[PDB]
Amino acid sequence: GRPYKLLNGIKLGVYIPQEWHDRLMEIAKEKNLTLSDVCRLAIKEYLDNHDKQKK
Amino acid sequence: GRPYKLLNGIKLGVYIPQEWHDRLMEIAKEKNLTLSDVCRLAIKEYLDNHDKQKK
Repeated sequence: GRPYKLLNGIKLGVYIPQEWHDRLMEIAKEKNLTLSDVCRLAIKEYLDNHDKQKK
Repeated sequence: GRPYKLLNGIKLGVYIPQEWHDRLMEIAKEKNLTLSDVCRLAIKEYLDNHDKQKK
């Protein structure tokens, strides 16, 4: 079931500075999220911010 | 040299829908980047639009 399309989860390997992982995860504890979630949330607002059409 | 800390590179795996893989990676062709880069870069964007300490 759901072999393709409706999986909506593909893997990307990111590498960021120590101080980046550090502060992001700190805020992530406040939000009960992981930095991975925040990164995902980042491009989400990145799209909405850099494009107002949102197709 | 640079045993720890000063390697400044931690490994984080993010998981996002193929919807974003379609749009973002196509832009990633034009920009010659990976979505991993874009997600990270969007965090710096996410920070700057919310917080103006720019830390």
